[PDB]
Amino acid sequence: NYNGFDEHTEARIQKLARTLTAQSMQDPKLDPNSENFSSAAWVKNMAHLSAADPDFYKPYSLGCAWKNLSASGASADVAYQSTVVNIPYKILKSGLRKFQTNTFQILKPMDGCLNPGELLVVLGRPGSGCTTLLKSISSNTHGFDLGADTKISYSGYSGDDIKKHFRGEVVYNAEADVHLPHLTVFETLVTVARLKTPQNRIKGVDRESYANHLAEVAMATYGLSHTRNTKVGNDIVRGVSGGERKRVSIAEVSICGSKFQCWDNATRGLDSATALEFIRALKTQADISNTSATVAIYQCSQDAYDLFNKVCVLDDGYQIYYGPADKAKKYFEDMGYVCPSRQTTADFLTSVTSPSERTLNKDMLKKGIHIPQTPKEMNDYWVKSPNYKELMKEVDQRLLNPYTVSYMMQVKYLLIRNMWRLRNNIGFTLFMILGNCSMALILGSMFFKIMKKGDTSTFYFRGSAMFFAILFNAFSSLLEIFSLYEARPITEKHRTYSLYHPSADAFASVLSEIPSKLIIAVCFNIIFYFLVDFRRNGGVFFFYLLINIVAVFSMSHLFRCVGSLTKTLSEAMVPASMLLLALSMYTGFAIPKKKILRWSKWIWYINPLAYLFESLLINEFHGIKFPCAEYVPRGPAYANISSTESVCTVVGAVPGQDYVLGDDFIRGTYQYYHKDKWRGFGIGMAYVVFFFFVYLFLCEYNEGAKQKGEILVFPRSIVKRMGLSKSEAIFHWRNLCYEVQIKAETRRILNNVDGWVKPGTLTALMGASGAGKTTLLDCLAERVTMGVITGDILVNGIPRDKSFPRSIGYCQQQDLHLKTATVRESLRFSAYLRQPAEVSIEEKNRYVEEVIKILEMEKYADAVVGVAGEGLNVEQRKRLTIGVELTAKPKLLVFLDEPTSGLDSQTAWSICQLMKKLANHGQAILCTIHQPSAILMQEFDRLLFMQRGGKTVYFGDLGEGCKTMIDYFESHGAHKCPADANPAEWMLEVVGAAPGSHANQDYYEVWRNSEEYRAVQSELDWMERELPHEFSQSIIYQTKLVSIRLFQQYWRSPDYLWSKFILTIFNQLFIGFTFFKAGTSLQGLQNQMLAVFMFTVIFNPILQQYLPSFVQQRDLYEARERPSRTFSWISFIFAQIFVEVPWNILAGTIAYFIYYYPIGFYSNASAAGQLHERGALFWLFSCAFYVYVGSMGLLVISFNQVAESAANLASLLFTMSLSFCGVMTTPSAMPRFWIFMYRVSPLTYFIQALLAVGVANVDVKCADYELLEFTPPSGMTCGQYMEPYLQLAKTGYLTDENATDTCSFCQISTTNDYLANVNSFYSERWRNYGIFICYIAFNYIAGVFFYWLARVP
Ligand SMILES: CCNc1cc2oc3c/c(=[NH+]/CC)c(C)cc-3c(-c3ccccc3C(=O)OCC)c2cc1C
Ligand SMILES: Nc1ncnc2c1ncn2[C@@H]1O[C@H](COP(=O)(O)OP(=O)(O)OP(=O)(O)O)[C@@H](O)[C@H]1O
Ligand SMILES: Nc1ncnc2c1ncn2[C@@H]1O[C@H](COP(=O)(O)OP(=O)(O)O)[C@@H](O)[C@H]1O
Repeated sequence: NYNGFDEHTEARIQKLARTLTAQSMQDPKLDPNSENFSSAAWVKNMAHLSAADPDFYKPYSLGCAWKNLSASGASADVAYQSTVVNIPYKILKSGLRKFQTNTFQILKPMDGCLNPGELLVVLGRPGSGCTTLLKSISSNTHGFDLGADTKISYSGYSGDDIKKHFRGEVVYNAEADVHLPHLTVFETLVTVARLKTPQNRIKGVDRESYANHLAEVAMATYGLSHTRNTKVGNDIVRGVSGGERKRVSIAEVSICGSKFQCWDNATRGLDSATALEFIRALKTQADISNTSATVAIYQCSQDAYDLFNKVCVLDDGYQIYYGPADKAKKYFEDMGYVCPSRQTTADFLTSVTSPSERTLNKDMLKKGIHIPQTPKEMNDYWVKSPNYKELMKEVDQRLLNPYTVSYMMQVKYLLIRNMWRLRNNIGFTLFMILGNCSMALILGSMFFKIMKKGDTSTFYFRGSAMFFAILFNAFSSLLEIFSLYEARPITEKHRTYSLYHPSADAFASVLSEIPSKLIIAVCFNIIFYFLVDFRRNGGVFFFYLLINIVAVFSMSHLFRCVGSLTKTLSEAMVPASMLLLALSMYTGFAIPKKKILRWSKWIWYINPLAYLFESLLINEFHGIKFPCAEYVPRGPAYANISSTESVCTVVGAVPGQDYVLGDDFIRGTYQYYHKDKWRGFGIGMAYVVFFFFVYLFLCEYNEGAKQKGEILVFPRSIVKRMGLSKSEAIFHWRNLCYEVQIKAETRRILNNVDGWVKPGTLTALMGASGAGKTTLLDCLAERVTMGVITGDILVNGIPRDKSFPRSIGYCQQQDLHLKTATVRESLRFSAYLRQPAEVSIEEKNRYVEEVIKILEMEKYADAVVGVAGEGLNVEQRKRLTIGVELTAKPKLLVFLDEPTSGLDSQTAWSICQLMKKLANHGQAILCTIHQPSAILMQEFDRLLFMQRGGKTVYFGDLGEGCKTMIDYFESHGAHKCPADANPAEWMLEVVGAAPGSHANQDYYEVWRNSEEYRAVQSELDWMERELPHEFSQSIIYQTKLVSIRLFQQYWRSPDYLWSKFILTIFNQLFIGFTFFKAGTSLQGLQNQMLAVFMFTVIFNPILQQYLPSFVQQRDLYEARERPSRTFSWISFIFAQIFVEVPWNILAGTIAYFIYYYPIGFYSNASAAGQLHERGALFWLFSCAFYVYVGSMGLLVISFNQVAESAANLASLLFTMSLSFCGVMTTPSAMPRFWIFMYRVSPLTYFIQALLAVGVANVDVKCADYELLEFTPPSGMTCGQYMEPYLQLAKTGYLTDENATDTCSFCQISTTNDYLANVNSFYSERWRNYGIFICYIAFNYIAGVFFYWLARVP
């Protein structure tokens, strides 16, 4: 707990000062080693000496003073919802509107002043202009225009002046907790301290020592010393508590020396005590650093409100009161309103703007005095009031009258921060190193055998192995983008106040990866170059390693540039995928430099991997003579021969040689010359430097964040034009208990709890944070699974049956709804599945209308749920959550879990009024409540109060003004409740659960021996004696509804489907037109094989695009639809399959149409008289491949919790299948060990059948450079000479059978014989299609089974 400079922090800071001065040694008000030393004086001295630099003309304090302040923004006229068939027109129309308006007055003219050292609380309802005010007075007016008449003076500096120079002296913080999760608090603060040390003006203490001291003083000042070595953490990574996480942000901004601050949503997610601690830390900062801060907060506690000097009250953008906080209540009570005795002043000030909550002073109405009731009237009254006159006197007088450390020091400190990040998340990096090591091991094992012999038979495999090496080194840096994106928001924060250049952060990020990149390169290349058995000369190996280093750095920088240009990784997925495809395909192995068409030769020329692969091949092949493997004239008939009458069967061969000079081979096949060896290094370094500079430039300037108004979406079909059943049984539980084995052997969470809820009564379930409130709801609702429950939970005196979980309604704290659905659609979806089967759908529609009317959401019934930022706000989402359960016609109860938590006071009161209205209708509502205000407590009929450990302390009708509860407690020793104390908080103090932990006695035992307890027992006995199909719809109907909703999600998810289809179109079109009519040359055939190979590499991105949709569906299901018994997991998974398949089939059809024909497989099929059959079968394979990618995505996500891990697993399996599919290395060339992997991978059968269909049953046309030349023996034509050989190796054709001086030979006559070498056959095509479909079926079935295992309980 934090108490804002109690003597403990003073002693801690005195110890720190003694340590600093003693370390240096190795006026009496300030000498730590003496008496009279004052810790406040010490911190104040440091804060002054931080801003006392002779070169700095910054102020010692800033205080804003504005008048006429008015802001406005372009009206956000509600716009229709984006859908796959509508987003193109939407983009076109938006582009036209930008190519070629009304306004909304966000804030009407306001005035105010805030001297240094003061704290201002801005009070207003949501949408009242609080955030806009904080952005205006902090000069963050991006997204809206500021009035032409506004005047803002920061103690003399115009807002323009602080924007130009002193930015960071005025700081606006939307959320406090934006931190690197994996740094400890001390590291997070020491990096900031280092970046702020005035590097020229410290003597006697080393700069690291001073930075450490300043970080420790910041921690002690804000009560964080106990978290020195704790990880800062996150909502998903364990670390310091939320309050400590926000006080870390306060300490950080304190170190950075901002003199003016704003905190828009400071206390979001904090309970009363923790929010008070945060405000107290802010007050301590104001006292010490003399900063002025402004906080916009809801549910402001009276204790917290006591700390603010000034208050600002808004409603509809009008200012109603500005001035001292303690005068606000009296000012409004003079206005004509009255504060209920127990109402905290902040709630009074905020409610005075809410007509259904205010209370007009009846006396002042009898006098006929007008009491303003609408915001304009209140603002006019304030303008008239003497408070405004006095405020303007103060304002008018005040309107009458870049980085601390050099660039390289910023780089150094940010690099150290990055290394700390790595050494705290080191597990990921270790798995990362091991992944590359293992992939190198596997690939090298795959090439080990064939490469070993070294004959000319290994040329294609040398090419393929070097292609793998260059790819797996160049792209082994791409998973640093995760860290890049994670760091970007904190870089933006640290830019909002001048701490370092964003270029310094980018440069630190680049330099921090060098260790990992070098280690990966060394390990991978050492393992690979040895297994693959490239040249063992040391110099060539080191040149190879150098080229790989240049490749990895080049790609790292190129894709950092892309990452910098996108909001998230998902948005970069598409262009990054295009870049990967272009670079990998045009590296010079898939299609040699000779065969690249004129339309895309420039791609080779600008591709760095092309030049680097050139250098690698020149290095590998240059100057080495590979002994010839096999000759054309061959066999016993050719035992005796002259050397020149034979030739080696490879490109660079010359007749009569026993070897082929690898340089000749590469010159013939790729046209790389030894003179170009060092071109690769030069171009690679040129690219590396250029893209490094462009990365710095982009990170320096292209960033920002813009404000936009909350909007409702109202799908286009709407924009074209634009009775609740009573509870019937009494639910009572007796002697309830619950134990779980997790934290301790037989640990009780509930202890003999008992009670009941009757129809038409709203029951409050209260307790401290924890205390088994939600646990009691989960047990009563039979929503809990683990542990053992004991005791009675009876309905109408009878044990709850198997229909009970359906008969009740349970509104969870988290309002989770399918974002793409609409409010009306969501309610109708809930009604259809859960209401009794025999109810006609028109009646379900009418009941949904009744429910919509009751919740008074009719004005936005058609809106899209969306998300927090766009769509329904918190109140609307809560109302939708309640409606969804009301539409299930819960026969028995309605369980609510903290409906009023996370809301403001006025929205909370609105929700409580809705709950009481429902109870009046007849509903039996049991709802957990947290820190309710005394006014809300007047709504609940009964109160079940539970002490820590699930130990009931009270259960009774709290009656009027909580008098019954107060009386029960006071009669039993509790100290009298003050007439102005909140009964909820007071009772929480009586039992000792609230801080100040001590109780006059164990009140659990007082209850157990109370008279109320025996009365409850008698009533429970009478309830015991008053006693006189797991799913509603069948599985087929549930599947129908769920699949329809999932379709409506794909539709209306234009980003996903358009990314999928544009990626398909671009990738496959690029493949098809890179190999445009490749022809049937010997190289053309393997080029087409590699084209079919590249057709498959689209797998990863289109799987990763799909996974988020499944995760979005699955979260909603498992979190609300499953416990509610809305539908069975069977329907969920069948919908996931049935909806994903059709879109994959459509994408496959598009891919076929744009790939099969451009590349020319159609002409090959036509030449064979098989156009229709082969075209149809290729279309079937494309559709099957896309369906298979979908099925693999489903399989991997069926048990992986997060999408990233599922994507990684799918990528690894696809990599194995692709590597061992038998084209990068033929099956007979693999080690006998890997034949299982070759046989099992689906891509063997896919690729073999696809290539067979593409190029089977036609003739080969060997180009000039491919023909084999040799001289026929004396006195016989080549026609006669080659006949003996030609009859045994029964294929091949001489270009001239009657030549006698020399003849050219083609060793493949027809493409079928070539395909036989690749092991692909035409007669197998249909069997392969069947096998591939079997793979899809197994993927889907295994996915279903693994979802059943992993996820179903
Ligand atoms: C848009 C970028 N696309 C991708 C880039 C990737 O780069 C990777 C770089 C790596 N090096 C460290 C940074 C490591 C270890 C794995 C990587 C994977 C990967 C992860 C798991 C299994 C296989 C692979 C994989 O295929 O890796 C091929 C290099 C990976 C995956 C995708 C989709
Ligand atoms: N360009 C714009 N920028 C900001 N708000 C706008 C704009 N156009 C219209 N508005 C509307 O003006 C109102 C201003 O309220 P604002 O959000 O600033 O205060 P608030 O809602 O109390 O702040 P917070 O959202 O942090 O609680 C909002 O309802 C918003 O929808
Ligand atoms: N592993 C666990 N899983 C679920 N609940 C647990 C576990 N360990 C302890 N608990 C119990 O969960 C309770 C916290 O939930 P609860 O108090 O119902 O939430 P809330 O107070 O927000 O309604 C604690 O009382 C604690 O005894």
